[PDB]
Amino acid sequence: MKVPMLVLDPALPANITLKDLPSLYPSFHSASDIFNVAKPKNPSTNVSVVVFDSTKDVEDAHSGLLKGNSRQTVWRGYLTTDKEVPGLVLMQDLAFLSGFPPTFKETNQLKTKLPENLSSKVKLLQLYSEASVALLKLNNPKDFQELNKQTKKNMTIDGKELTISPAYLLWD
Repeated sequence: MKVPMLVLDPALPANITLKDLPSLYPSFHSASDIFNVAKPKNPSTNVSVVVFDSTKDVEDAHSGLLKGNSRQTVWRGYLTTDKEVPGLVLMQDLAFLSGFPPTFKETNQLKTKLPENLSSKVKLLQLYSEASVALLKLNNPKDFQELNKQTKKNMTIDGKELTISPAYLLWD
């Protein structure tokens, strides 16, 4: 699998939303979501990440910065579900979820019915409206590393258990 995102090396401050994004980021105007994060290997630097509809707006959005210089950086990133890429590595703040029932066709629904172990220092920002797979963002990978290899009953919705799926990081 793989999904169209861009990765950059900014720092937006805490105050900016989707509505103050295009204030300084004209070619990134087409997103519907944005999240502040650490850099994966330098916690002395914040960065941020974005979500776009498809390749069709992404390719052009990236093409924004192509005038030999910028105040910004762009890199590649492609999340996948498959353990079928050479060079793959586990994530550092990011996951999926599976196994929930079809009674779940909105984010707001599951937002407050995910179980404690996967509803502690985390958020949804990527669920299918019609298909049955979700992504996740976490903030405490300290314990995610332990959850990732847990071995007991803890998740339930409508009396039916679930699990979490793996996630891996691919740059180009």
